[PDB]
Amino acid sequence: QIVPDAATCPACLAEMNTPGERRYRYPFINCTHCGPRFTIIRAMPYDRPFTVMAAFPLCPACDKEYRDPLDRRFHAQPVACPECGPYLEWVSHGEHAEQEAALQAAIAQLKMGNIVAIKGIGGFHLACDARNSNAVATLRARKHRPAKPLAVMLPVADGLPDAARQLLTTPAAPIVLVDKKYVPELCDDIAPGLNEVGVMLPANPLQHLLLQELQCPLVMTSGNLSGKPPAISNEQALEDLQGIADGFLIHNRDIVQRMDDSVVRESGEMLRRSRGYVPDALALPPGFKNVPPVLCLGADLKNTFCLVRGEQVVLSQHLGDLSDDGIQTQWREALRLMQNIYNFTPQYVVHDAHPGYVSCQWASEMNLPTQTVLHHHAHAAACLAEHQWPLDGGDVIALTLDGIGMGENGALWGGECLRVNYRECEHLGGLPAVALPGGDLAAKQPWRNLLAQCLRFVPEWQNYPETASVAAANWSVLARAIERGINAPLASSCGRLFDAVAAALGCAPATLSYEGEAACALEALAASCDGVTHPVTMPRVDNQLDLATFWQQWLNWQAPVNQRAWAFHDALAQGFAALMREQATMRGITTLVFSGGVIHNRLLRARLAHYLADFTLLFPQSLPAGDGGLSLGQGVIAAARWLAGEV
Ligand SMILES: NC(=O)OP(=O)(O)OC[C@H]1O[C@@H](n2cnc3c(N)ncnc32)[C@H](O)[C@@H]1O
Ligand SMILES: [Mg+2]
Ligand SMILES: [Zn+2]
Ligand SMILES: [Zn+2]
Ligand SMILES: [Zn+2]
Repeated sequence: QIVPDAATCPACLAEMNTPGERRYRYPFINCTHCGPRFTIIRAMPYDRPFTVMAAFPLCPACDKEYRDPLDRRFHAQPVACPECGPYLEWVSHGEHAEQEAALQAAIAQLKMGNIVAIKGIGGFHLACDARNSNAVATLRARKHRPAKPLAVMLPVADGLPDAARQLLTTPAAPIVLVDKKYVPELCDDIAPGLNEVGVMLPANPLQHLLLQELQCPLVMTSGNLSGKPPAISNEQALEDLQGIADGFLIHNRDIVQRMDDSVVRESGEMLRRSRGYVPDALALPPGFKNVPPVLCLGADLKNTFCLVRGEQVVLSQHLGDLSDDGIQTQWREALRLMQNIYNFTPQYVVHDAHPGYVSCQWASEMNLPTQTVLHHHAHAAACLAEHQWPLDGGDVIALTLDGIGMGENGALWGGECLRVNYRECEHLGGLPAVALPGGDLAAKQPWRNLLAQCLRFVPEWQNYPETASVAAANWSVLARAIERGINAPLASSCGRLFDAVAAALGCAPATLSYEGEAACALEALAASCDGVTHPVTMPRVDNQLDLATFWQQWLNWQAPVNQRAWAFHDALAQGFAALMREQATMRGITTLVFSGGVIHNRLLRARLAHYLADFTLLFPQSLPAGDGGLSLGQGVIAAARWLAGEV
């Protein structure tokens, strides 16, 4: 029974700070209670000969500790000291150092405002002084990441709320999203236009040495290139990061598994589940038992896979976007080790109903019986699973809010009201389906969605100040592609509705640099408002929200932009609450489920919980609301159809 990778413990930290200890200032100190696990194992059993540490025979001082039953390092599989262990190496445009001098060159570079690649437990990070405006602009410029927020490493948790401090200091040592007023020391280019910052504490010996020296916050972001899987070997770091890093702090212990930092909110809500949680298994809900081995391929974005057997499920670490160049290698190594750890051999494969997905191509290469699950059915089921809804617990009404998933009959869904149990998904209503002009471009340029909404719902849209940039363009070639159905598929996407509103308000750049950027900006804007009396609504017309009425009231209700953003969330929540109410009540349903990437929105949650106080409300918490949780939903639906003896 192997455990997730564990933050360095107090006792090892104390040993590493104590002059005259053999392991004094040694960056690879670990013991039976802490250190790398999943990231250093080649095969089972967990035993030094089958880890990355086979290469380093123990000196005798270490071997006496590893073998002594009453010793903290008894069978510490990756134990070492300066005599027999891995050592640090510094590489900078010509220059070379090792061990302690390697550490000092990295610190001197960080102190002068340079960017250093640092080798971690499960990848490589890029670091620099988080208070240094020039360093941070340079890092963003070199990595072409003009907006996306950067995680920051702090030396200690002092001054953070209690609930943050308590999460930050667990073995898992996650990034924890914290209000940015707690951390005034960070320059303004850390999370521009957002309200929260991701902070973490040192969790490995090398990070402790660095932060003990620097006594200041450090950007500590992933060592990759957009479109590329993160490097896990020295030469792939050297190759990948040379345009970016001014120097490299690497070492000669191999990483064999990609393992990103995990990311939670202070409230405990999981956004990314990797380092420190993988590979822990999860109990399935009551009634699921004797389930055959099922491999669930998850989603094409923010991918995780899932192994289902017996009365448990095991989720992989975050593996990213599956359409990326060589991401299949890492996926496949995670799958090998996971199957070796649990002695797992799949009898069935489950994957998404979208036939253009990479994951559905991989699934047909496996010579197993395969089955398909609707994207939004799976969202809803991951959420019921996580709240321990019983196999036979009854129907719920689900609100599934996201970007785009394939729905029934080739339709693109993302704002749906559903009747849901673990076997069935009936679509009840939701947003109107509205063109995505330019297909994939619709997610990158919010103004296209504003245009598609205006064309369908706003008479004389050209006359509103909020449509000015749109109207000054020759939008009418795009309007004709839309009429004729040329790369302008219909989608009831709630994510594309956020984008239309954000473009109307002008709160995002015209072209976006990351998925969801316009929606986060809109939500960060709405959250500075404490609530307003306003006349904006989204009425119900048969079983869909009436956006003609919404845009007419919204475009004609002048108010500060935060109050306009707040009013949008409120009308949307209210409008969905009215739909879910009619559907639940007239069927005798008393429990409501919410899932999909948009449900990560705090204001929209708070608003829906406000309108739906007459119901039991079920929201994601220990698993991501979005695509990170989808493999689990696939799993419980396949298990449930199986348990019912479905052919
Ligand atoms: N190539 C690539 O994907 O970059 P990456 O994955 O290293 O991005 C950092 C991750 O930390 C999270 N994160 C960090 N700071 C955040 C903030 N202020 N608000 C929301 N999410 C944040 C967020 O989920 C984000 O994906
Ligand atoms: Mg503070
Ligand atoms: Zn320890
Ligand atoms: Zn030794
Ligand atoms: Zn989704």
